[PDB]
Amino acid sequence: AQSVPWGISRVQAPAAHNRGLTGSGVKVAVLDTGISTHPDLNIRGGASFVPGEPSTQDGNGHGTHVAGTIAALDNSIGVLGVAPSAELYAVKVLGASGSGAISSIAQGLEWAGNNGMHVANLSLGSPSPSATLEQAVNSATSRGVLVVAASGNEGAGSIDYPARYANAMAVGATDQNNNRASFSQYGAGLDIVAPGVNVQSTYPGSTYASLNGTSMATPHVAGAAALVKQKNPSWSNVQIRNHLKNTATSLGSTNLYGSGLVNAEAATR
Ligand SMILES: [Ca+2]
Ligand SMILES: [Ca+2]
Repeated sequence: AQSVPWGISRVQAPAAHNRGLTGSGVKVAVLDTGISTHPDLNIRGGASFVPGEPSTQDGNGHGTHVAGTIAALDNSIGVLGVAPSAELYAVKVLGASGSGAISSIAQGLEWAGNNGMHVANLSLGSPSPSATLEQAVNSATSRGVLVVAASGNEGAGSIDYPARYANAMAVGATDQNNNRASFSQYGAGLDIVAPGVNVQSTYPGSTYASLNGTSMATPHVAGAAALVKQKNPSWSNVQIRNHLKNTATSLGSTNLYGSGLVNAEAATR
């Protein structure tokens, strides 16, 4: 039996799926700890920029979880992604430990822009700026990639890099009450929010686990971007990003929530 995680329902993905929008033909790169082979995922390709982990398989669990929020297959098992038909690429930029070097992250973005990815999911971030990272974000953006990044989990009124950068779409986390999750970073540069508490998704060992974080929020938005891209094949990264913000549900202060809660039903109308 397949279940629909609360976050998926919250952003109204099923509403879009019922119009025939599933992210078909949209390439989405997950820059994380890898993506493990799993019955509820369809992994098309990828690369590893982590020396010592040549494989794209996930030794952490984070990348697998993020991947399932975007594209867990619509079938009779497991869960359901926001864009269950999206073409998923495992881009390993973090090791099993869940940490990585900036250069691996920049190489992953370069890779995304060189392989014609439409969306890059970066559920990672640092409080410090990086010239190398910035340049990578900007290069992937002028290559047509929509870069989506987590705002950070420190609960402070400033957001992490790369989410803070103008060309990155910064995502914060909401709870079941449509309030900002206590850990969700907010402030200047925040674009939008999505569910980030108790998020059930795919996990290594062919199972399912529930996590919390802005890392869980991010994929909801990467998935919503694929739905819009499928509907509007001619739109650029920028047009998609503005549309998502334009159709978000206002939740209160823009300092805390940016545009509001992503809404895939409204964005695919
Ligand atoms: Ca499934
Ligand atoms: Ca931003």
